[PDB]
This record gives sequence, C-alpha cells and structure tokens, in this order.
Amino acid sequence: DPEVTLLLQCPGGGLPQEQIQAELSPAHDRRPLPGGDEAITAIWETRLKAQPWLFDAPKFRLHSATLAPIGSRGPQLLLRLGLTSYRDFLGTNWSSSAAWLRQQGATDWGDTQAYLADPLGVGAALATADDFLVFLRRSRQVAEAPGLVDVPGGHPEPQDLAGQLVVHELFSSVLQEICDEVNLPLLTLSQPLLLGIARNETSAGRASAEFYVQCSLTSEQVRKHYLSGGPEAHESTGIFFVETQNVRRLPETEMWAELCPSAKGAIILYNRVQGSPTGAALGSPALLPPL
Ligand SMILES: CNCc1ccncc1
Repeated sequence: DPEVTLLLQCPGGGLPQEQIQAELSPAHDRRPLPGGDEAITAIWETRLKAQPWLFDAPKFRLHSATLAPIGSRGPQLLLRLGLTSYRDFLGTNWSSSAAWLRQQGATDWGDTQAYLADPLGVGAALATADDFLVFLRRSRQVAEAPGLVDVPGGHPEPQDLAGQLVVHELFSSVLQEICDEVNLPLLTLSQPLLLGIARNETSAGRASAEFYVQCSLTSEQVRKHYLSGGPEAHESTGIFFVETQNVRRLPETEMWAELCPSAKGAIILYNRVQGSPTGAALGSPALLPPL
C-alpha cells in the first residue's frame, strides 16, 4: 500500500495518556515558503471569494515523535508539535504543487515536510462489546476521499507544563469525535490507547495519530444510537461492522480498495499492535489459524 506509511508503532499493545510527553514549540512550525507565504494568502482569497461562509481554524502540526528504549520505566513517547491552520493546509498539502514543495524542502532543509502545513489528525479502531470494528461511509459529494470507507476521527483544533494539557486535548478529541459522529454516550467508551502514527502519502505526507477505543455496547446497540440521531446528526451516510476475526485479512478483500488512507493506517496499526499475539495461549494454531 503506497498510499500509507507507518511513522510510529507503539509498544505494549498501545500507550495510555500518562506515558506520553509533548513539546509544543515554534521550532516545530512550518518554514515560510521560499518566495513568501503570499502564495497561501492568494489561494485563500480566491477560495473565500467563491465560498465566503468558509472560516480558518488553528490545528496542531506534527514535526516528529521519538519512542523511548523498549521495556524502560518512565515516559515512553515524546511528541514534537507546532501550530498550523486550515488556510495553510489548503495552500500547501492540498495544492497541485505540493510535490514541488516536498522537493524544495529536501533541497533547502533536508526535510521533505519543511514547507508543508501537515495538520495532525486523530482516528480510532473502535471495537464493540461483541467483537466488531466500526466503519463509516463518506458522502460522494465531499472534496476529500468522496464515497470511500472511513473510521471515526478528525483534525483537532487547539484550546511538559503546557505538554500534558496538549496530550489531554488529543486523547479527549478522539472521544469527542466518536460521541459527535457515532452518537454514543461518553460513559460507554474506554480511555483511548495510542497505537501509532500513520502518514497519508496521497495528501503530501500529512500524519494522523491512530487510537484503540473499546465500547461497552454491542454492534446492534451502536447501530441504534448512530441512526437515532437522524441524517443531520452525522457527516457520514452509513455505518457498518466487521468482526475483529475478519479484520486480520482485510487487506486481501475488495473492501481494502474502498478504504481511505487514514482508515487503512488505523487497521494496519490495530492488526500489528492489538492483534498479532506474542504468547503460547493466543499463538496456538486453533486460536491463530495458519495463513
Ligand atoms: C477524515 N477521517 C477522519 C480520520 C480517520 C482516521 N484517521 C484520521 C482521521
């Protein structure tokens, strides 16, 4: 799958909030464009003159993420974050010239991402009490990945002594996106575990943090909550469920060709970090079938 690359695989079946540090610094921001950021302002002005109800919003930027030595005590991950915006995303990652900006960043900074907004997304492998994962169908009328299959998530808007509040907002945001789109009560959700970070090579290498969240409701009860909101309650056009048993071989199915890159990253990291058992019991052939 050339449209998705793994930047980080978390250890221990996934990291809880209390094991992650963030450094939010202007050293982690996008670099100004070689010929000036006026090119971003021009694209934004053209867009507002066609769609004047659009609004800008701040976003977190991923610079890098460093994992501790495996099996160590103390904090296990450092997230290096900067700030960006929807406007800067439309002028860089979304631009027809995004590949030229990546080549220029290699030349000038030894960093293909130096001139890219690279807003940080969040997504979830959301599991039911009866052992299914939750999938969403996108509208065929949206600009990005029209008509494809997705998982719950989004791109959090901002607001270790500013660090811990940022980690808290990332974990909070994946639960809020599940409650807003799937219409689940907050008290049916587990604290999330970070599985890893995936890059969308179809959007000039922007990254998403991918989480595991467990729901106490069955697949039928999740379906009821989603539908009982009515069409105005969700951006997606449908919900459906795949047994965790069958998620193992999803990349060999016709569904895989319909999955957006973001959602492919969530399922690869689920299979690697929560699936793939390590011990004698779950690794026995009757529980882990060959092939
Ligand atoms: C746009 N779809 C939301 C999303 C899903 C998975 N990862 C990141 C974002």
